[PDB]
Amino acid sequence: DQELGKQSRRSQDIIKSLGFLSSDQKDILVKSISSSKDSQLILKFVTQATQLNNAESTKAKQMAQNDVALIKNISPEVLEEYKEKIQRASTKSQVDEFVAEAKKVVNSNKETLVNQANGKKQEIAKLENLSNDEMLRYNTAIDNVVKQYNEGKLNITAAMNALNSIKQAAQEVAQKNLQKQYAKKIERISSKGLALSKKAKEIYEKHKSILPTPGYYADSVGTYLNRFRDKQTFGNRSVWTGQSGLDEAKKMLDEVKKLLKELQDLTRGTKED
Repeated sequence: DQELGKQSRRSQDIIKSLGFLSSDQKDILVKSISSSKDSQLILKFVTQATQLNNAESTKAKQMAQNDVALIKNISPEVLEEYKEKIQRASTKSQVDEFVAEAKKVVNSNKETLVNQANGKKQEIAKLENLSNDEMLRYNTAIDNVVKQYNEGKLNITAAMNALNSIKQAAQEVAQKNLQKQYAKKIERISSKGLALSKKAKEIYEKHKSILPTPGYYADSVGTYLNRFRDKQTFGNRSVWTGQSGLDEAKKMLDEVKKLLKELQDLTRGTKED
């Protein structure tokens, strides 16, 4: 008698805890247990209740798994992630939240990917030393990444890395193209300097008698002559390249100008000897 008192209160609590019965289903079974005079019948109620919990648990999970499969443009990876989370769920409310969380992830992910790709389209666009043809080729490349993603040929991680890989390659070509544009600017400046250098050598060789300490001016003239020919500042230093070289070549031009000017002022008016 007093067993029931304990046994019935147990069995009712077993019912209330099952994760997949609805409220209406619980109430019918809870009521039947609390009305029974036998402990053996109370067992049969707890049995068919778990049997129904299992039935509704299958129906619930399976459905949800097919629900998320119909999120359109679902990444194969994300589908598997949530199909599996759902399968492991304890209750119906968790199963619901998972189908919620799925959609939020599938749009967060595509919203993210789409923002990064656009952000890179722009940063590539501001690389001033890309050919127009080279700029189309990488904007197109980006688009192909977002397409293969939509077609689930890439996960989100794969696709973020391809955007980075394309951005890095667009930089390394930006610079190869900048070094070529520097190099060309350098030879322009180092040609003016060579023509000025030849002017100063002619000046020197025709009025050196007139010069204070002419051996200094011979060495100077000679130094700048070789520099602009070699495009090195010293004999065992690098050739002028990139923007350290252009500054250095711009530095040397304005030095030989001063030198030329100086020779011009030391010889002014005197005649050729």
